[PDB]
Amino acid sequence: YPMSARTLVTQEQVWAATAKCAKKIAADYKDFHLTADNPLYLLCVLKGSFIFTADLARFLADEGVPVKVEFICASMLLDVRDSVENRHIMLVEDIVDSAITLQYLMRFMLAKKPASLKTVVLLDKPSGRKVDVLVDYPVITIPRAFVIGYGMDFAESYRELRDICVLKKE
Amino acid sequence: YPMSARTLVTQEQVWAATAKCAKKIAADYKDFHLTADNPLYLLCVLKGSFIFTADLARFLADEGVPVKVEFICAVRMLLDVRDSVENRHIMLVEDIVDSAITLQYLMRFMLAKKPASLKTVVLLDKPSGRKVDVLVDYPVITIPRAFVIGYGMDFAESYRELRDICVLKK
Ligand SMILES: Nc1nc2c(ncn2[C@@H]2O[C@H](COP(=O)(O)O)[C@@H](O)[C@H]2O)c(=O)[nH]1
Ligand SMILES: Nc1nc2c(ncn2[C@@H]2O[C@H](COP(=O)(O)O)[C@@H](O)[C@H]2O)c(=O)[nH]1
Repeated sequence: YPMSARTLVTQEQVWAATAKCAKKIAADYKDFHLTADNPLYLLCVLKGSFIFTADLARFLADEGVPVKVEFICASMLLDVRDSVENRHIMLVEDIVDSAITLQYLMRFMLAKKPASLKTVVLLDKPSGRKVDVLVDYPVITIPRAFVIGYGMDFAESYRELRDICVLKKE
Repeated sequence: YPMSARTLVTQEQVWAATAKCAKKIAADYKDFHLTADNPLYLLCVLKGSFIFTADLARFLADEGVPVKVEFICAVRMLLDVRDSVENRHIMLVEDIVDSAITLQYLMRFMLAKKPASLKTVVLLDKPSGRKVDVLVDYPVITIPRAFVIGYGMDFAESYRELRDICVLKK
């Protein structure tokens, strides 16, 4: 990958951590009795979370967790199509840094009165925090650095790369 | 994988056919000398094509085809995307084309914005359903008009998470 100073996490490693996190989710939701009529709603935060969402959805299928998928866009612009009142919802994020974005989305989904709200994030950068939020499922915790790949971009480019890379200094 | 479904195509087989299509796309666009600044734009038609887009994007990366990604949900989010495609190379990405009313509607809408080029890639083409005449440039798989679920496609919003493409019987 020519623009990458270094591979931070390979595709294989992202998949192995996401599979384990999917088994955790399943275990945490077992007492909720989820079915097709009362599923886990994955709320995909566009653009960057689209790859993680596609792959996490399939790992959750491996664990028998029934899902429905919604697409949201703030940086609102695209809201849920399905009512999520009385539903179990999960915000799906690629990367959280200051958490200002996530905090807004959380507050905003909460006032739709869902049964529960949880957050899953592929890459958490907790040393970046400017506000205080609950990240229920931070799959991988990493230091501050600007990353690209696996849905995350630099100036709209590089979302297609399979591995997560730290962008070359320029 | 619900009781009323049968496997049409497995995840592995979708992946092999898409890798091959990505190779053909890379050869087709070779003389356009695509770069990060002048890339192939994938216009993901939500919701059903989200997984196909996440996977195809990564097969395009394997081929060195630089991409950028946009999402269509078919006023304001459609308008936005349309307003930025002038003299860009765009590819509409669809799960299934049947009557082609949808695809035609989306093609005309994008063409009005005058892209440098427009092509369409379609995971499952159902040419026997056609009500209008459109060019489908990259039909990955061709099928009769069955009802399909899985691999990002739903019934009543369920089953998008399944890894394989299944058909539901009558
Ligand atoms: N591509 C990329 N995006 C980042 C990175 N760190 C933060 N983000 C994105 O930047 C935005 C701001 O994040 P926030 O400060 O609110 O947590 C979010 O859309 C987030 O996903 C990064 O390292 N790489
Ligand atoms: N889930 C699912 N959607 C279908 C199927 N057949 C057509 N569609 C829906 O209808 C759209 C295409 O319709 P058209 O306008 O071409 O007749 C597809 O993008 C898809 O959303 C199918 O077998 N399964």
